[PDB]
Amino acid sequence: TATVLLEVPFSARGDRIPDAVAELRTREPIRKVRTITGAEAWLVSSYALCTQVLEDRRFSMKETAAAGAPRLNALTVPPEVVNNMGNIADAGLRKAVMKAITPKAPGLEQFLRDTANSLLDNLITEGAPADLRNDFADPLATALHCKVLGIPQEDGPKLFRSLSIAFMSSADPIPAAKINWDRDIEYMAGILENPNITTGLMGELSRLRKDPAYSHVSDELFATIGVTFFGAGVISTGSFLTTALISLIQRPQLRNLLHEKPELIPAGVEELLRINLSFADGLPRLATADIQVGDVLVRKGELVLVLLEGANFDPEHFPNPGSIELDRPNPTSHLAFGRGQHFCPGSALGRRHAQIGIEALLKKMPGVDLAVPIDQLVWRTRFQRRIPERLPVLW
Ligand code: HEM
Ligand SMILES: O=C(NCc1ccncc1)c1cn(-c2ccccc2)nc1-c1ccncc1
Repeated sequence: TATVLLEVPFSARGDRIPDAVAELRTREPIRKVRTITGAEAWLVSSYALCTQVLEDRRFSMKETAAAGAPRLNALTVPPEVVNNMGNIADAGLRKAVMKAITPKAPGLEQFLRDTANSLLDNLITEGAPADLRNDFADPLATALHCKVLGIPQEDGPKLFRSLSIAFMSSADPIPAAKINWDRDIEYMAGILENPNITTGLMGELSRLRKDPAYSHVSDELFATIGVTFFGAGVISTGSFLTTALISLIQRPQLRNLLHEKPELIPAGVEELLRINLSFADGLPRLATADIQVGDVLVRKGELVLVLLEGANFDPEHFPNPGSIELDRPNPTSHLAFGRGQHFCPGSALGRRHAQIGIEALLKKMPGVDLAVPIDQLVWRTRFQRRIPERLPVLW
């Protein structure tokens, strides 16, 4: 019987990779698929071809926003914001933004530890079961990014609640995404006018905004940096930590090893990054030229999707790809933070968030385990991340 073109994404589950991925990688490491909008796209699933695409700027992020382009999903931001980092660089702000979001600031790591330990103490006092997403990982992500941005901790929860819509992966425009975007922009604009905001990213942007060398950088861009970096950082670190905790809980031998030898946690987090399924869709790019990728000539104007778990579970680059092995010779060569022009600017902060969160969890709850059968986790659909709605644990 005739069938329709293969549809992406394959599965919203973040606890297992579908067998189809390895089948595609072996047989058709670049092949045509249909996205949720009805558009056709090239899905790339081998390490070699994923890295080729991400290292060639003629596969353009900014052009994915063009009117009439084949789309992975609907925009939840204004089209100019797709080029956010390019706008930050053109404004002379890239070095200052990067420096502000490093985990190297004095007292930042101790703040993370204190916050993690307080969250865990509250869960222990309340008694099992505990929800490690809603009452540990996501609050830790939110508190971290309020600190990094320099904004009041009490404003975190409301900003966080915008994100279950802001990072939807939808076939159609989302009215609530515009409401939340506009409200979050007003908030960050007020922060830039708030005299008591003098630390972190927003404190630095506030100063530069009044410096004559930035006098024609737009107030809209300054506010956009705050919204985009809070939102991307919080959704990415919260979702990554949550699904890493699942992979750790399902490996009691590894859990016990990292509990016994916490100095191995950075290597453990790097493997947890490699095997992480938090990105629900391939990374989108639009070809600006005719470019050969494997056996396919991609034509100008076509959509390409870079499947991160295709690359990261490729046995030709990571032998025994499904096994967490702390002594690989190429441990940071995974694509969990992307590659090339748009490599994640928060990579160091995301690493340290997960490292400290796990260190604290294993000390407080060394017997941590799922409180429900793993198939009972509820995986969020039509979202740019894969996450369980709740993560119930005991200890
Ligand atoms: C474990 C945590 C994180 C993961 C797994 C992650 C993942 C990624 C990936 C894969 C990309 C590349 C997207 C592409 O090329 O299309 C990216 C870009 C980006 N990330 Fe992260 N990220 C994390 C944490 C953060 C944090 C903490 C921040 C900010 C505080 C952040 C802000 C951004 C921004 C703004 C971009 C866009 C860069 C550009 O367009 O050039 N991310 N991230
Ligand atoms: O969807 C978002 N990014 C993924 C994307 C993928 C392909 N094409 C466009 C965008 C996104 C959503 N928000 C947002 C935040 C608060 C309220 C409403 C929306 N911010 C961003 C964002 C973060 C960092 N850099 C740029 C954009």
